[PDB]
Amino acid sequence: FVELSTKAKMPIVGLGTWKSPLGKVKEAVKVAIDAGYRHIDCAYVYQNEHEVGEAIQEKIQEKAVKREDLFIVSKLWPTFFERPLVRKAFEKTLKDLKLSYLDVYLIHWPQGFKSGDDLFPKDDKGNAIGGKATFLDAWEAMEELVDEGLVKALGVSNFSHFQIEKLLNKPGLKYKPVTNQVECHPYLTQEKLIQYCHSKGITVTAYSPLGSPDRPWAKPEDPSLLEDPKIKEIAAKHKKTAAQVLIRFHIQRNVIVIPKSVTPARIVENIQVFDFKLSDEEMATILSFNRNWRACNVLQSSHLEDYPFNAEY
Ligand SMILES: NC(=O)c1ccc[n+]([C@@H]2O[C@H](COP(=O)([O-])OP(=O)(O)OC[C@H]3O[C@@H](n4cnc5c(N)ncnc54)[C@H](OP(=O)(O)O)[C@@H]3O)[C@@H](O)[C@H]2O)c1
Ligand SMILES: C[C@@]12CCC[C@@H]1[C@@H]1C[C@H](O)C3=C[C@@H](O)CC[C@]3(C)[C@H]1CC2
Repeated sequence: FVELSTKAKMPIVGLGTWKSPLGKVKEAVKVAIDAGYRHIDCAYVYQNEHEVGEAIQEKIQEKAVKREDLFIVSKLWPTFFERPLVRKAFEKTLKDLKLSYLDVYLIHWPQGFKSGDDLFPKDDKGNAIGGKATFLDAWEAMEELVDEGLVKALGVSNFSHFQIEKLLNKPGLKYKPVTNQVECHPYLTQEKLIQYCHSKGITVTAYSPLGSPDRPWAKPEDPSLLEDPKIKEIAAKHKKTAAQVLIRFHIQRNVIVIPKSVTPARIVENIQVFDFKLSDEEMATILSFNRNWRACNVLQSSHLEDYPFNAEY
């Protein structure tokens, strides 16, 4: 755990659930809990939260864990920023998860998108279609949720310092963002954005810590952290896997990390990261692999407002 401005305890390692398929995700979450995971990262857009919910309700009753020891996170999709929709999204998420409250609710992407069914609505240009409500509007609706004891804190994802500044400077702000969940690994180090978020008492949660291989768009030329020779060199030095090393890198930097898996053996491997330490040389070396490479760069909505990736941090 990394303590939040809330004086609350987010576990430093959690299980990611994007692309975890129906039928394998329940068991993945069950295994996760037995192996000691308590933080689980979820999203409405993942279309598997109900199955994640089944896993949690079981272990709960089964007495393998207590709900206050769990830390469950979900996100709000940009096509749902309009106030009545923020609440419909949330209730679906909450109900699927079979929870009475979320520990953190995040805005998934900063730019609001045209409402409807297309999760990614575009023009016959391929470009995305903006909507009426902004993320500020969404935050207001989200703030209501914390007042009712249904969410315990709020956070953002895929926000640049600019978006965070815009949010912290909002009139009437009732609730501050606890974390900024972004892509982070040795190819995308994120030094400035982390510096910035820490200087504001906002934690950083690193997504795609392993390089997201299984992302659909993966091209074979694309860099590959899991088979990086120099990463595997350092892993071997510690009788550990490359995945282990990639995960531990964040922890040593005070950054929360959430690797994804539905393979039981790997789910277990990915948390045996509290029994070894990378040296200073090893961090410095791994830090110097930065390439400003992003595995999740599919949206490309540079034309719309508040596009996070164009900025330096
Ligand atoms: N806020 C956001 O926008 C956002 C974006 C992206 C991701 N995320 C979150 O962060 C998590 C990040 O992961 P990702 O799925 O995007 O990428 P990732 O964790 O970096 O990659 C997952 C891949 O690694 C494989 N894998 C897992 N553990 C392994 C190990 N020990 N050895 C070898 N291979 C291993 C998995 O395969 P198996 O599953 O088959 O084991 C899966 O194919 C997500 O699941 C999601 O919860 C959030
Ligand atoms: C094609 C979609 C529409 C359905 C969801 C798809 C993916 C889902 C993914 O979680 C994601 C997260 C954020 O980094 C935003 C970008 C992607 C890559 C996203 C692009 C749009």
